Amino acid sequence: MGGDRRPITILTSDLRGFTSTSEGLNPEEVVKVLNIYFGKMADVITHHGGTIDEFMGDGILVLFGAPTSQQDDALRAVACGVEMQLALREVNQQVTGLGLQPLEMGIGINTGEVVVGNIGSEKRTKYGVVGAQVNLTYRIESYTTGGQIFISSTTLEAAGDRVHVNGNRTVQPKGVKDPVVIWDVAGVGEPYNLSLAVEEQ
Amino acid sequence: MGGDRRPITILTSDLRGFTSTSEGLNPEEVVKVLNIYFGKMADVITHHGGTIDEFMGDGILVLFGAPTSQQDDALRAVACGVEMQLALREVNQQVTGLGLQPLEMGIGINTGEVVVGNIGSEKRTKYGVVGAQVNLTYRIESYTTGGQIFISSTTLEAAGDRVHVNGNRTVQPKGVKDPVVIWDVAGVGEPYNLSLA
Repeated sequence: MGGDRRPITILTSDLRGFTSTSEGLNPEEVVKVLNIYFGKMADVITHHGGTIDEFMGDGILVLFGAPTSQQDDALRAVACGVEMQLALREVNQQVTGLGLQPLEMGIGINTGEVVVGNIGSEKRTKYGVVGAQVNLTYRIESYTTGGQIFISSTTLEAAGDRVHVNGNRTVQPKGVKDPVVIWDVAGVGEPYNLSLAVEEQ
Repeated sequence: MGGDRRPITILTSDLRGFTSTSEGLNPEEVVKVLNIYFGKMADVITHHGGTIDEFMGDGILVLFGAPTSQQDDALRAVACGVEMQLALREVNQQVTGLGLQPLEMGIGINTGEVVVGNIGSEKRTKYGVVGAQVNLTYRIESYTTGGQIFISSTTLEAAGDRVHVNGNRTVQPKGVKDPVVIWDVAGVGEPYNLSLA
């Protein structure tokens, strides 16, 4: 980029304890499960116009607002989060019939000012993101258990009331100045109508 | 489509306090500083046969043992760490020559079995390393302050006597049940003869 500081919405996912239990698997099985997961997530991210910034062991870092931004960056991110979780049921049917146990995934989303641009060397430049707001997203993701999406207050305000919420948690990770409230996502309303649990008729 | 489980030495570095300091810089300055630092670190790493796995907003993952191994990767990893700290003095001449605060860097090194393989998308897939022992090296490094290299004892045992150590510390990082002993590296002996203070 050469360097810009701007509001974006950052999403990060991780596979709640797959690090640990992968130690039991043959190396081809670890790689296969991970490719099935990554391939499937990459489909949902792309459908929602996110930028896969990086694949990090069993984690994914995604940007909405960089290289290009829109008015609904935060909405698209939340909708992407919910559909990522729902796409995991599918990957879990496959992983499960490979004879392996299902994956569980946690997701954190934060919206804020970050530095974006091309970071790296000669033979290896990387489109990168730097700042406190990046780290806070990882930290938010950390409170999550399997199947959950936690989002900060700035992502909820930025996304709007089409984001449906079960409730909040107030946290303060190591070296954070004041507590942050994070929001437990249930689903997104019109025009997405994506839900983690079905509204029972 | 798959890969291999094998013992490798993994090195990770971090620009201590930089995320926080970057929040005061102009964005052209943040990118330039990263690029000066990565440019030179990549030089040092390449000179030592390290494989650069990833670059992060203030960070490097390096591997000694993937996709090519040999038995004293571990000493060469520690030597590389020592040269990285020393090379930071040149990046700082340029960084401070722009009137900008000097970087400090911490580094963690660990030796263990990981899974390595080709991983990610159906399209632009990178070379990846997975396992607890990757995460351990990031834990090890989180205890570092500017100018300091911390190594696991498996790394010190693989590398041997030519790693000179300032002293020991035993930590219990969360998640992992047993405490790891970590070593404060002062320098390395023949043939590198590189020292940190």
